[PDB]
Amino acid sequence: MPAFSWDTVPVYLHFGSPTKMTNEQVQTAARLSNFICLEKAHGRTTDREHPERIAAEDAQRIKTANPDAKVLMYWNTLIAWPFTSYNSDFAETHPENWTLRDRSTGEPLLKAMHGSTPVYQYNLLNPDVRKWWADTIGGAVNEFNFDGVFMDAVSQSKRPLWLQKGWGLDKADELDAAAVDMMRQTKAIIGNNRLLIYNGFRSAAGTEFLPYSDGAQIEHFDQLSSITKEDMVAYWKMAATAAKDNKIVLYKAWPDHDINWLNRKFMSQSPAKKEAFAREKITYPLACYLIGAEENSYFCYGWGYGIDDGQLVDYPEYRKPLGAPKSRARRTGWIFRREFEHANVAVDLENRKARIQWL
Repeated sequence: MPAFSWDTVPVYLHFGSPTKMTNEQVQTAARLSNFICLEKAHGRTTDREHPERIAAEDAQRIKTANPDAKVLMYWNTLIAWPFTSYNSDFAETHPENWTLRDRSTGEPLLKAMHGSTPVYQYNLLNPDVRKWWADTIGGAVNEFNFDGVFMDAVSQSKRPLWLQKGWGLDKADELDAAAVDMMRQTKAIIGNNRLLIYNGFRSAAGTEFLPYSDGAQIEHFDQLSSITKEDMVAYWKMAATAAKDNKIVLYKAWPDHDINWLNRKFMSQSPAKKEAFAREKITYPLACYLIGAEENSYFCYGWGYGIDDGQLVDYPEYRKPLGAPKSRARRTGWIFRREFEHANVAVDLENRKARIQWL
């Protein structure tokens, strides 16, 4: 478990840089956070053959600057992102039944094309694939001395199109059992001194995987598919349930609805303008996180997952004294309030207004 403290807002970072990080980037990440994940294509420009080695070197540099930092390696439940050497030419260098394929034609069902390189998807119903998956990421975690795995896309195998065209319409529950088997085999390799965090809670997955893992991410915290006050309350409920089991919950927050790396109008503004916007809009998502925050929960804030997408910004809210919560949040209508040793928090979910009173 990462060192957790209520002294200030617990910050989680989740980003990737195509090039090996600069000394300044490493230093900035290390002072902001004790809990970091490097993304799927980190270092792909610096070492296109073995970018996992660049992620490893940058993880070690971060921990040289912050010995308390835990750094997770990215790995995807379903998608063989062809960035690391492990997934290069995946469908071509393994048996036909290791790849997800159209049941009528036998041609691979792809997540995407990266340039001219196909992005294949694993046949999660093949036990040899599940073993290889756990052996591969577990081996990499141990070899490079990462502190755990960020297990992405735990439920994306159940997308209707893959069930109709690939798995068979009757496989959804078997796919859940496949994911569970994958986490169990991975935990057996990376151990209980390391972390398995899966993505994640979605108001199409929930807490059902927590018995086999160490925590989960809320990727759409007030964003995309989950943008209502009812979705917020549901996430707080899942997070409180997770906290009872001593599990980690990572909140990926966003400046406002539609403010993300896919919004072209926003992403075209100057870096100075984007940061100023994000600085001014952190109060509402941060307040929402504080309403439901429990021990071992973390806050991640930005408009994207690139290293320049707002996560390495020094937000003043991260250095003000917070202190332990005095009680769980209380509710009056759609107004939630909570007291911390050094702050009072209030959010109006119906009107999307919030106030953090720093004492």
